[PDB]
Amino acid sequence: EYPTVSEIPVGEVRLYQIADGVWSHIATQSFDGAVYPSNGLIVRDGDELLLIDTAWGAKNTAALLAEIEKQIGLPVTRAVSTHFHDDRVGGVDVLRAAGVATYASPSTRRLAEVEGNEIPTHSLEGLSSSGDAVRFGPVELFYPGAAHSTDNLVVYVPSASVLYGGCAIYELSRTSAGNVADADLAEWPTSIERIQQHYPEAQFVIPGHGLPGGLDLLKHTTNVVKAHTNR
Ligand SMILES: CCCCCc1sc(N)nc1C(=O)O
Ligand SMILES: [Zn+2]
Ligand SMILES: [Zn+2]
Repeated sequence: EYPTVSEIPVGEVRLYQIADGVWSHIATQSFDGAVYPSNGLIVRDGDELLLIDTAWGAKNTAALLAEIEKQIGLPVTRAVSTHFHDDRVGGVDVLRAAGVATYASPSTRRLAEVEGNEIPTHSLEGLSSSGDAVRFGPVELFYPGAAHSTDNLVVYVPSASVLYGGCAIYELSRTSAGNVADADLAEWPTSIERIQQHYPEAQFVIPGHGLPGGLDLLKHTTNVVKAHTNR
């Protein structure tokens, strides 16, 4: 069963196998007086691993590398952060120190530098416009336009029909927004629709926080974003 927030002490990381060569990583951390779970992705890349997003901070990300080495045993050689917040780049220095080459779009790297957060080393090109898609080893990166943030990317694993929505996609059980301080509540339902248009074949959808589901998470997220807007 997928691990839930109360089952992961802060400082520990779980790995969950979604498909052959595709895992999520689950960590926990505090934000604004409560502890929350957070998801990332791991994708087999030949004899190497591609990491999508940190485990939300340095200590969690060090434990992420430790669990990978113990359960999977292949090196993490590249990481992509899907937007500029600490649940996505917090830990990038640990990854750098351990030998991982880190990547994000130029906007993300600048919005993170601006904001005092850690900065991925390398700029992803070809994603500066809503609708853009680029290949990056075993995955596709896709910019849907602004949503949870203006820079947020989603990630698709063709091999497996896995869509990783990051923090632009909410889990089913979530009925209220926040954090929306950096969101575009205007563009957000549209960006969700662009995602629906590009990956209608998606069998597995991973939100940035919470339990995986199907493409129904896209419709559900739109409702929540709009319900917050009309209130
Ligand atoms: C649906 C979010 C639940 C809690 C709020 C938080 S905490 C964190 N690191 N990210 C978020 C986010 O909204 O993406
Ligand atoms: Zn965020
Ligand atoms: Zn988040």
